[PDB]
Amino acid sequence: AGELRIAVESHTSFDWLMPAMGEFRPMWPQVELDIVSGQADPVGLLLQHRADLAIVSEAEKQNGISFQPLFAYEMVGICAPDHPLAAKNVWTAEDFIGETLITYPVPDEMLDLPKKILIPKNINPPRRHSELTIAIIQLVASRRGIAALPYWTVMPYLEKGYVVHRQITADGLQSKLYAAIRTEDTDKSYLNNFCQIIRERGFADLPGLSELEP
Amino acid sequence: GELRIAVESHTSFDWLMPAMGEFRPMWPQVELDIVSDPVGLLLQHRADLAIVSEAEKQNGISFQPLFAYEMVGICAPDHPLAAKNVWTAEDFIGETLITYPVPDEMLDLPKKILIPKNINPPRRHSELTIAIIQLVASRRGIAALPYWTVMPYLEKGYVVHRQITADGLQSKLYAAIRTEDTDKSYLNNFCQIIRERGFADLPGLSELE
Repeated sequence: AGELRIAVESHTSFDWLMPAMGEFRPMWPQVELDIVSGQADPVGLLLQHRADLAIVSEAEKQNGISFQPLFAYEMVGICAPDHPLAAKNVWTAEDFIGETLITYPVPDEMLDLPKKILIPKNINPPRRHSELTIAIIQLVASRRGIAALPYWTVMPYLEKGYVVHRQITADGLQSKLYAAIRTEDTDKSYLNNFCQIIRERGFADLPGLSELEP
Repeated sequence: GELRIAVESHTSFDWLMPAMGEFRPMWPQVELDIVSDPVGLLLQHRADLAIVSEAEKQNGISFQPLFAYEMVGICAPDHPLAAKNVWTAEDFIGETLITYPVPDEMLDLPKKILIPKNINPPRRHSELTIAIIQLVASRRGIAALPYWTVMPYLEKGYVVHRQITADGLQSKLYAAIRTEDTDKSYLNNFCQIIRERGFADLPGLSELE
């Protein structure tokens, strides 16, 4: 029936994207599954015919791409309990100044905090890169810097007293997740079926999730 | 003082992170950090403790044993390697090898098995174990990971685990520090937490000497 090469914007998506692939496989034994890793702009890989489905944080309208809504969630600021930012209930863009920002090794274009908060306010703190969330949590806990991760990701580490979560902006920082595919592939049943599994699994297994329209 | 941790394998983080969580309240004065050979960074005064897969044996470095565990070969249940109970170096030929994006020097399978036998299969890189398991399950290639790491993915029926070599592939883990710092109580205390946590939370672990 075809092939499914998945392109993914955020490292956090893997946590829920991996069991979804596990559910998909037996249902579609003919579809050749793959993850495009070993980079860059996932919508760009769709256009280059390098990926068949892309998990993105924005549905920025463009020719030859159809965007399907998945879910929305809150981005929470994290610091050690003994960090001066724990005292502040609602963080601001300016609170990130003078602090080391711990993020995944990806550019600001693919990160909701610098993109929506820091960049428009002319804020560029020194960066620190880590591929693992597990590693970001202990860097933050050891007072090596602060970070911004989804509420559901942070959730199990709050229960251990490693870090304290905080609201970013009075309005609140929110991530909107979409699954993007080429217009030509909108006739493919398995691609719509993979998006169905994602929404089913997400809402059932992840806390603090909200529906979003196209 | 200060504790800047240097780590050789991506797998160590799974057990190294809760150990840091246990350490912190006991030593509030010790400044913790993770750096990015780990033994080389100790000598350059860039790291204060290094988690390594081999204890050989240089001036100004003291090696403390942590634990040893088995490296198991993983493949999809339908893969032709599932049929083989004990894999050999030669079984890796013609197969795509899925590893962490690190050179063969820091990987026990190519280092101890593949390289000495003149075996170099096409590589595939992934930072996440979660991602390696689904690539293997989707028949994108085969992998070699610790038994404890693979353990939760075996019940789910994604992959099957097999023995590498008749002898068996084993990883020996050590915590390395500078000889000067062997008087520091917190460094020995961090190694104590690692061993305590490891033997209690991880299956298929054995003591080193």
